[PDB]
Amino acid sequence: ASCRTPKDCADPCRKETGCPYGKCMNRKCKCNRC
Repeated sequence: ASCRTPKDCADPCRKETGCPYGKCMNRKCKCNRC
């Protein structure tokens, strides 16, 4: 998972949790796994 923007992890997060949420760190990717 590599993002460019916060909502860019929405694609991986949609794989991770299934929800198109999340945030992108300076050079990291985060999802809102809830």
